[PDB]
Amino acid sequence: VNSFSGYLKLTDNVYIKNADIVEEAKKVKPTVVVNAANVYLKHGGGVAGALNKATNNAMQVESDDYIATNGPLKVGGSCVLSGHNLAKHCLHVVGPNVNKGEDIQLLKSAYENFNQHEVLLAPLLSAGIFGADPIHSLRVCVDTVRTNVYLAVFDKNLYDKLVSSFL
Ligand SMILES: O=C(Nc1ccc(C(=O)N[C@@H]2c3cccc(O)c3C[C@@H]2C(=O)O)cc1)NC1CC1
Repeated sequence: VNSFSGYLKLTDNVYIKNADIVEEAKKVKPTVVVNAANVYLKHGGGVAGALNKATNNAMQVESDDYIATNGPLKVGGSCVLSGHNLAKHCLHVVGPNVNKGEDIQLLKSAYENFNQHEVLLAPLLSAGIFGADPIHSLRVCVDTVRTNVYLAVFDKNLYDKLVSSFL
């Protein structure tokens, strides 16, 4: 039993809720919150900009030190950093950005990072300003992630479309 409340169960291991991932992170304090990162960990907008704002820019400061030491991530890759005031850890995962021409097949590789964590609060990878179809992203999530994932979908209309179209 965990403290995530009000989720609809999609499969054995995937749950979904119309929620602001920032507010959900502040209330649950999960072990892992997933960020929709880019390879430079420049948290300007979308989920990343919101999570970073909620940390008063501490996420960005930590991220800049990480990049200065290690260089950029790979598209499809990830790193574990602090969750600051939102979670124990933040798993920064880089899904492909369609608005940069990146290969959508890398979306499965991106979701594979979730399997290294038993439970996660996460957004749909490559959705929103990353330009992928969120229905496709949800399908890849369900078919790739085997650990327990709680998906927060900010947009109520997108949320009900995701639920109503889910196979
Ligand atoms: O600002 C915040 N939270 C905040 C939370 C999420 C986002 C964001 O970009 N969401 C994206 C979106 C939007 C529309 C359609 C989509 O497919 C997606 C994918 C992605 C998602 O929903 O996961 C932005 C901001 N909180 C403080 C109090 C105001």
